[PDB]
Amino acid sequence: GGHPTEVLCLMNMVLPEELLDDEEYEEIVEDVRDECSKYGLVKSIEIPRPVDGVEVPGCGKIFVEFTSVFDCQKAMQGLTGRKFANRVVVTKYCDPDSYHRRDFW
Amino acid sequence: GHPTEVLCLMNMVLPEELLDDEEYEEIVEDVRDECSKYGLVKSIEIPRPVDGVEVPGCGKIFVEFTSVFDCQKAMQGLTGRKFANRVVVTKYCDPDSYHRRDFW
Amino acid sequence: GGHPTEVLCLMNMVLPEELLDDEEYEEIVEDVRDECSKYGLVKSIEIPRPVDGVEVPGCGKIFVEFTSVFDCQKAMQGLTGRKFANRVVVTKYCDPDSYHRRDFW
Amino acid sequence: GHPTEVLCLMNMVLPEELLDDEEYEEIVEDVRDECSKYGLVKSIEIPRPVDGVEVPGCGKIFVEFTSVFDCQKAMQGLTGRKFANRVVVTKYCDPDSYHRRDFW
Ligand SMILES: [Cl-]
Ligand SMILES: [Cl-]
Ligand SMILES: [Cl-]
Ligand SMILES: [Cl-]
Ligand code: NA
Ligand code: NA
Repeated sequence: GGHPTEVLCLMNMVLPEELLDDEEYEEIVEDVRDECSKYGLVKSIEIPRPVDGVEVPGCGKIFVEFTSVFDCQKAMQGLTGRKFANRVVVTKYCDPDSYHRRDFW
Repeated sequence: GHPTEVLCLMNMVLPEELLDDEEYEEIVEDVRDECSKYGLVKSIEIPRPVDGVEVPGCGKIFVEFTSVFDCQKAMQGLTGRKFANRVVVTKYCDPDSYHRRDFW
Repeated sequence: GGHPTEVLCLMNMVLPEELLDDEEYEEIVEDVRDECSKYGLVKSIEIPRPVDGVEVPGCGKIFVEFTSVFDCQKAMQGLTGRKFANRVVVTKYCDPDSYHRRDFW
Repeated sequence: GHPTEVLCLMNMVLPEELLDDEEYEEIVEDVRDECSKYGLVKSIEIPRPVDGVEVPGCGKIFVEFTSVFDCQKAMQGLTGRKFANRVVVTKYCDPDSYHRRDFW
């Protein structure tokens, strides 16, 4: 949500429909990791994609776990309002416990 | 309630999502397809909104399976946090009531 | 979100616009408390309303803190899909720490 | 950057929210009113989307105050989690650039 954490949530960048293709999916994950790594070490990344037809929790969102709240906030500073795939990047934080239990919503 | 062959799904659709014919048809298909993972779907009812006319059960999805066993599997599989942006809540429905459209 | 907690979130029931009037606001709070109290002790309730023109976090949502996750889940069982003010009640949970810091989103 | 009389607000509006004329006008008013809590608003720019034509700064809100002091108050007041469903991120903008519409 709005309370700062070490997990960045990047919104508005992808639709469920575009994560179906494995090659395109892997490219998006790498692009995200590379871009975020500019702001600090990325511990982990989650980009939920459809599984067996199901729009799973967090589909359409990208979650990036940093090793500090500062690095997450620097990535928010740097990435918010940029454009990717002709869409404006929207940012918020993710509760770490919610991230680890994949309650992405 | 004891298990039956009819399952009611709540928090799965809002009325406003069922106004457009194409969107409604797409939802029926998607729900049928999801339920068919658990067993043969015999029928489905998703009551559609009509402004200013009472539509019992609008906001709910009722699915009829060919067996109580399959319906039990579907209650386990569909209830909870497996879908985006919702917590699915379920209940078994009396099949005779379902066929009469006595939806609560 | 989807992980069960002691805080129930009731959605789709009110718009920010209808919480402006103090009398109507107080009636909604009481109606909620009375209805939820059927399922267990209500420790606290939050119904964010506009403050000095600002659609504050959680406006349009109603948050009810119970003393157990069971009581919250019983209220979810009983209230989900009911109608209030001609609107279908939609339910989810709220992270307790998010509730206490008013990160209602 | 050092403080200036122009503030850029991010995560406050999406392009799709600015397509309708009435909705756009309502957003401009609401943003003006919110900013006016901190000082006199001299001007505001909310670049509007045009499909297939590049619109620099679309997705951002730029507000010009009559003083750097008021703008500093507005950065403190508007940045963070005070508004529903968003985390407002801000930055100071070069006033000359703002007047030229050199929006980044
Ligand atoms: Cl966009
Ligand atoms: Cl209608
Ligand atoms: Cl409704
Ligand atoms: Cl256009
Ligand atoms: Na109706
Ligand atoms: Na454009």
